[PDB]
This record gives sequence, structure tokens and C-alpha cells, in this order.
Amino acid sequence: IIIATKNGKVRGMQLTVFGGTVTAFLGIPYAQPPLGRLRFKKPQSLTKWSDIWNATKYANSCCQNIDQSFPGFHGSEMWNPNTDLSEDCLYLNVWIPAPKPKNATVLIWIYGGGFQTGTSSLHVYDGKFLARVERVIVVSMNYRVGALGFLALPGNPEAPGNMGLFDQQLALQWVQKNIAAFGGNPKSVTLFGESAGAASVSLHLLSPGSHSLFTRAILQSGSFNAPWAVTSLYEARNRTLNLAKLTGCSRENETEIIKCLRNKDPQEILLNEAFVVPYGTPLSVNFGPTVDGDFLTDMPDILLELGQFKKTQILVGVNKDEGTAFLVYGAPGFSKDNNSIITRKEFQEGLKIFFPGVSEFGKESILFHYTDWVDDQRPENYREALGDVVGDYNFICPALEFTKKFSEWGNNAFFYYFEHRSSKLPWPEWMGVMHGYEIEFVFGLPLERRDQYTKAEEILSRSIVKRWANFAKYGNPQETQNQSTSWPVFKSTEQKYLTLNTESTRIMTKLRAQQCRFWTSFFPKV
Ligand SMILES: *[C@@H]1O[C@H](CO[C@@H]2O[C@@H](C)[C@@H](O)[C@@H](O)[C@@H]2O)[C@@H](O[C@@H]2O[C@H](CO)[C@@H](O[C@@H]3O[C@H](CO)[C@@H](O)[C@H](O)[C@@H]3O)[C@H](O)[C@H]2NC(C)=O)[C@H](O)[C@H]1NC(C)=O
Ligand SMILES: CC(C)Cn1ncc2cc(Cc3ccc(F)cc3F)c(C(=O)NCCN(C)C)cc21
Ligand SMILES: *[C@@H]1O[C@H](CO)[C@@H](O[C@@H]2O[C@H](CO)[C@@H](O)[C@H](O)[C@H]2NC(C)=O)[C@H](O)[C@H]1NC(C)=O
Ligand SMILES: *[C@@H]1O[C@H](CO[C@@H]2O[C@@H](C)[C@@H](O)[C@@H](O)[C@@H]2O)[C@@H](O)[C@H](O)[C@H]1NC(C)=O
Ligand SMILES: *[C@@H]1O[C@H](CO[C@@H]2O[C@@H](C)[C@@H](O)[C@@H](O)[C@@H]2O)[C@@H](O)[C@H](O)[C@H]1NC(C)=O
Ligand SMILES: *[C@@H]1O[C@H](CO[C@@H]2O[C@@H](C)[C@@H](O)[C@@H](O)[C@@H]2O)[C@@H](O)[C@H](O)[C@H]1NC(C)=O
Ligand SMILES: CC(=O)N[C@H]1[C@H]([C@H](O)[C@H](O)CO)O[C@@](O)(C(=O)O)C[C@@H]1O
Ligand SMILES: *[C@@H]1O[C@H](CO)[C@@H](O)[C@H](O)[C@H]1NC(C)=O
Repeated sequence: IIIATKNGKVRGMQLTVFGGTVTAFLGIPYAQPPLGRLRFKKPQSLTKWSDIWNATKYANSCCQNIDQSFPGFHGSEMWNPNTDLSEDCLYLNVWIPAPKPKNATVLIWIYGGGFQTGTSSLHVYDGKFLARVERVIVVSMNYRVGALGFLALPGNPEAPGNMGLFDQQLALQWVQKNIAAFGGNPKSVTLFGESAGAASVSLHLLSPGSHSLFTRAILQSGSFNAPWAVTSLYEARNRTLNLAKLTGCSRENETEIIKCLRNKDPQEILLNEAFVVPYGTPLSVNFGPTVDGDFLTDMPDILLELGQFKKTQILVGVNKDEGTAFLVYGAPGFSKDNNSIITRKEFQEGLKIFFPGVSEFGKESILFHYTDWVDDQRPENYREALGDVVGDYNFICPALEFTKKFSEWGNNAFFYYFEHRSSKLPWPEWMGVMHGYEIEFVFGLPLERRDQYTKAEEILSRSIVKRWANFAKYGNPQETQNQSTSWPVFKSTEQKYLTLNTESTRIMTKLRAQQCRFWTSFFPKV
């Protein structure tokens, strides 16, 4: 029941899963609370305790604005925090198999949410199933989001940038010093994350301070080279200063500004974070990762291009309809409550939403590449086009470009294309296979027979969980026993990927090839 960690003893709880027993250590601190003077600074090493910490409830989530676009709707509220918001939020969770493992592979989860929001305590991140069914140890951590986690005055240690990334990294260090006490193999750690979490995992591949803290990496619908993923030192400053004006903290001494923002309450900082950008989109990362010179020593697209990353295996993939969810967060003519058939004029007005500071020619060039119809009278044409535009530009093509460039340095890479729509999905059907809705299959929620998934879904979760755990254990996401389709390596030439669905699991080649040539070779010029 009690584990001795290097900072003190922690007590866990017992959980019944699938006629077995999993041990959960929920809410173990991994750093001093970043309060007061420590607000905006890097996380600080935690002082020993001599009690027994009761890691028996999820700890506080980090301060964050909440999605209030669909109050009472489960499809949006299931992602909102489900513990108290607090600045005291640097805690982590450990799920160990019971009976205690001997030398188990560790899976470390990093949640997404645009670097502004998220919490490990979400129901779709519950690692008890993975512990039970695969005998891996699952770790997740809370890390600071928004300006409290990524406010940047570059060079200044009072607000150096990337604090939330350093939070994550301090958690990975925690696993290194402590997971062996829990039966875990620190030499066998896989990071996996989704969206901003997956872009975080991709940055830990780049950051030299993380290189000895994990073995392998899984990237779900997200990578650092996505257009929302990194903030420039320019914008980071303009946004750090805009926040200072919006709170009356404008000073001539940069360090005095920070001191001033420390005496503001978390809600005052949260309430002004949206306005630091003049034109925002539904994909607006107001305070995100930056090239700080510490966690990130150069611009990441240059490190990628020139082979400057941890050499190891990666499992990368995306969902079929990544971009549809964002259309009801602002695009004209759209609603989760009608079919959202839009017009050519409605489509064009929607590009101005998602590409605000882009030239008229750039927006015309998006329209041109995405409105050459297989049928001009199909009434869903513009509705589906804009979703693909958002999805290809923001997730699918950056994920493919990352895998391409990363594999070019001789490491095994595996790409998937998740194309199964959940049977219990509360969103409308024109939204398809939405951004974020593989996560429950990865965590094995369809395995519980008691929550109204179909049988075909339990099998698909079962296969995904096996492949995921075989990747973590053996760098190879195969399912070797049940005559499963073999998952080939992704190579720069042939570009083979695995489709994930409940019908046929197929080997295909060169995903969204025509669309990504536009986004990756042309559009970065405009
Ligand atoms: C799908 O739904 C959207 C969203 O509208 C909202 O949700 C619907 C399900 C209904 O409950 C609506 O009452 C509700 O507002 C519809 O988009 C909206 O279409 C209306 C059509 O009248 C637009 O209103 C007009 O807009 C112009 C702007 O120039 C004004 O001149 C007019 O006075 C008038 O208000 C409205 O702007 C528009 N809003 C948004 C956010 O898109 C959409 O028509 C609908 N699609 C369907 C039913 O296929
Ligand atoms: C609301 C502000 C605090 C931030 N904000 N503003 C616009 C917007 C749009 C999204 C997109 C989205 C929403 C619901 C969903 F079901 C799937 C989705 F893709 C998200 C988001 O991603 N929410 C959680 C889903 N996982 C993947 C992280 C967040 C957004
Ligand atoms: C491979 O297939 C076997 C069946 O041959 C699967 O075993 C099932 O396991 C679940 C959970 O223990 C049981 O409810 C089922 O009844 C079993 N099937 C049978 C036919 O008895 C196994 O899970 C599969 N592995 C995968 C898909 O990774
Ligand atoms: C920490 O936990 C101690 C034991 O918890 C209690 O006893 C065990 C056997 C379980 O039944 C558990 O659910 C009970 O709550 C407490 O006695 C102790 O006070 C706790 N420390 C705190 C609350 O600071
Ligand atoms: C635990 O195993 C250690 C070796 O780890 C091995 O190599 C890494 C790269 C992983 O892929 C992992 O699966 C392998 O087991 C030993 O050095 C260590 O002594 C072992 N400790 C035990 C058994 O307590
Ligand atoms: C940099 O910031 C400038 C000022 O920001 C805007 O104006 C003031 C009054 C604040 O209310 C702030 O929130 C506003 O958004 C912008 O004018 C300028 O364009 C910015 N440069 C960028 C975004 O590249
Ligand atoms: C945000 C916060 O600090 N929450 C704390 C809660 C609440 O303050 C109370 O339950 C009243 O809401 O109290 C605890 O003792 C508890 O019971 O877990 C500790 C926990 O950290
Ligand atoms: C800004 O203030 C700090 C102490 O808060 C000091 O070290 C620094 O020299 C100051 N810079 C000025 C006044 O230009």
C-alpha cells in the first residue's frame, strides 16, 4: 500500500479493474508549488517530507480558462477541468499493475489543449486500464498552461518562457529517480501525448535536457512544426507586453513588470490572455512554447531539418477529421446542431477566420486548391472543404512532414490514420472522426463492457492498446498473435501508413499527398 520515494513515503489506493487489481497513486507532487515569488519561474526541486503523502485523489488542475461555448453539452465539457483550478498544480499520477511489477515499461502521458488548458485527471486519460491489461506503468502529470506556464521575456529568469515544458521535464526526471520504487524500468519510458501534448513530446525529442529522460515517443494529432505550436521571440514579447498593459503592469524595468504581474490574482491574468493577440483564431496559442535558449536552443524547424534530435523510434498519426471541430468555434454558417451546409461566400468568410493575417492571394490560393470539385452541385462541398483545410494545415500535413524529416535520419517510424467514429460520439455526424477522439481508444475505455461501446470498438481498442504497448516495450507496434495486419515502417520514399478502423485495417501510401504539397511547399511562401 505504501511506497518509499526519494522525497518521502506515498500511500496509494486499490482499484478493481476487469476482475483484477490496479494500484493508483493520484496526486504526487513533483515540484515546489510555483506560488508567490516562484510564479513564472522554472519549477523548483521539492523539499523532502517525512509523513506519508496520501496520493488518493487527483490534485488541483492548473489555472486556465474554460471552454464555455457549449454549457451542459458533454462533447465539449468532458475536456474541461474536473478538479479545482489552482496555481498549486505540479502533481503527477502513477498507475502500477498489481501484483507489483518487476521491471515494467513506463508510459508517460502529456495532455494537450493548445498549451492554454488541460489536466491529467480527465476521464479519458485514466491509466488504470493500460496498467491492468498490458502490465505497463502509466504516468501523467499536470503542467502549467497559458501565460502562467509560457509567458516569455526571453533571457529573463523571472519569466524565461517554456515553464510548462520544464514542468513536464521535471516530471520525467521524477520518473527517472523514483519509478523503480514502483516496479518500473526507467530505461524503458515512452512519452505519449495528443495535440499540444504531442507537440510537447516532439519538443522533448529536441530538447537536450530531456534526452536521457525517456526512451521512445508517441505523437497523436500533433507535432512541434505545426503552425500553432511555437511562438516567435517577437510575438512572445509583444504578447508579454500586451499582457502588462492590459493589467496596468507596464514598466520600463522588465523585471519590475514581472514583479507586478506576480501581485495580480490568477483570474486577472487569465481574463486578459485572450486579448494579447489582435486577431485570434480558434487555434490561437496566446502563450506557447518559445525558443528560450534553455529548453529550446534554436528554432525547432532547423533542428529537425539538420538531424538535431534524440535518435529513437516514433509512433505518429492523425485522425480523419482533425479540422471539423474548430469550424463551430467561429466559422460562419456552422453549428453542431444543424448540418452546416455552407456556401462559397460562407466558405470564403471562414478562411478570413482561420487565416486572419494572410494576404488576399493566400486566401485565394487556399480556395483554389480546395475547391476543385469531383461534383460542383454536392451541397456539402464547402462545408467539408473548410474542415479539411483546417485539419490538413493544422495537423495532418505537419505530422506527415515531421515523420518524413525525422525518419530521414534512419530511425524506425510508424504512421497511423485513425478513421473510426465513436459510436457514443455526442457531436453531429458531419464532424466525422474528430480531433481528440482516438484518445479513449488508446486508453482502453472501449474495453469496459459496461459503457455502451460496440463490440467492434472493444476489439479496436484491444488491438490499439496492444500495438501501443508493444511500441513502448519493443519499439514495434505490431499485434503478433491475432493475424493482425503488419504495421510497416514509415520511409521517406514509400511513405506507408496503417489505417485504424473497425472494418478493414489497411496499408496505404502517401496520405493527403496533393494537399500537403500545397501546405508544405507553396503556402509557407505567402
Ligand atoms: C446553422 O445554424 C447557424 C447558427 O445559427 C444558430 O443556430 C441555429 C441552429 C439556429 O438556432 C439559429 O437561429 C441560431 O442563430 C446558422 O447561421 C446563422 O444563419 C442566420 C440565418 O438567418 C444568420 O442570421 C442573419 O445574419 C445576417 C448577417 O449579415 C443579418 O443580416 C441578419 O439579420 C440575420 O441575423 C446568422 O448570422 C448565422 N449565424 C452564424 C453564427 O452562422 C445557419 O444558417 C444554420 N444552417 C442551417 C440551418 O443549415
Ligand atoms: C475554449 C478555450 C479555453 C480554448 N479553445 N478555443 C477554441 C477551441 C477549439 C477546440 C477544438 C475542440 C473542441 C471540442 C472537441 F471535442 C474537440 C476539439 F478538437 C479546443 C479543444 O481542443 N478542446 C479539447 C480537445 N482536446 C483535443 C485537447 C479548444 C478551444
Ligand atoms: C485476440 O483474440 C482473442 C480471442 O481468440 C482475444 O481474447 C478475448 O479476450 C477477452 C478478454 O479477456 C474475452 O472477453 C474474449 O472472450 C476473448 N475471446 C474469445 C474468443 O474467447 C484477445 O483479446 C485478442 N487480442 C487482441 C485483439 O489484441
Ligand atoms: C492519510 O491516510 C490515512 C489512512 O487513510 C484511512 O485509512 C485507510 C486504511 C483507508 O481506509 C483510507 O481510505 C482512510 O482514509 C489517514 O488516517 C490519515 O489521516 C491521512 N492523512 C491526512 C488526511 O493528512
Ligand atoms: C531492468 O532491465 C534493465 C535493462 O533494460 C533493458 O533495456 C531497455 C532499453 C528496455 O528496452 C528494457 O525493456 C530492457 O529490459 C537492467 O539493466 C536492469 O538491471 C533491470 N532491473 C531489474 C530486473 O530489476
Ligand atoms: C503589438 O501590439 C500592438 C498593440 O496591441 C493592441 O493595442 C493595445 C491598445 C492593446 O489593447 C492590445 O491588446 C491590442 O491588441 C498592436 O497594435 C500591434 O499590431 C502588435 N503587433 C503584432 C501583433 O504583430
Ligand atoms: C483547491 C484546494 O486547495 N482544495 C483542497 C480541499 C478544499 O479546500 C475543500 O474540500 C473545500 O472545497 O480540501 C482538502 O482538504 C480536501 O478535502 O482534499 C485539500 C484540497 O487541496
Ligand atoms: C531592474 O531592477 C532589477 C532589480 O529588480 C535590477 O537588478 C536592474 O538593474 C534594474 N534595471 C534598471 C533600473 O535599468
